[PDB]
Amino acid sequence: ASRLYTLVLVLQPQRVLLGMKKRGFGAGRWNGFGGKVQEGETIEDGARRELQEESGLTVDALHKVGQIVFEFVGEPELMDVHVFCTDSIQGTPVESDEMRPCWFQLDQIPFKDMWPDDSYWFPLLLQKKKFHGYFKFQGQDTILDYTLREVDTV
Ligand SMILES: O=C1N=CCC(SCc2ccccc2Cl)=N1
Repeated sequence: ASRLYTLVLVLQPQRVLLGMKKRGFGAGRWNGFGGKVQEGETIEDGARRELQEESGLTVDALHKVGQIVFEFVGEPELMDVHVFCTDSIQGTPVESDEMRPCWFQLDQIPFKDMWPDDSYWFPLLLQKKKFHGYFKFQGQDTILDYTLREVDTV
């Protein structure tokens, strides 16, 4: 019914790393780094792997910060996205054919050029809160309905 994905935010005291996706689903928007979890891999190992594939960065400990389920009306599969944060990385962000990473000051997060749900949950992430969300979309621009609640255990 739902397929596992990961999303990783590199969030430091004064800045966050986002990646401008160049191709495929969400192309043209800034977001964290993530993708599909593989056969035989834990969700956390998938999150670590996707961060390196998409940003060139190495993370050790990842912290669970959220779960968000996406529904696209007309599409059978739900995306079950496991969201993680880290403040501690190694390497320099690398630009590839798939992704252009840029640091942003926290008061300059480019919400108009991000998926619209991010305006709801990113501010929770900035204040070190944890959350469970559901967003029902029509196409990629319209939130038909949503729920979002803070939790103590992701
Ligand atoms: O921020 C949002 N808002 C709605 C949909 C999405 S899907 C983009 C994505 C791609 C691969 C893995 C995880 C994610 Cl979140 N992201």
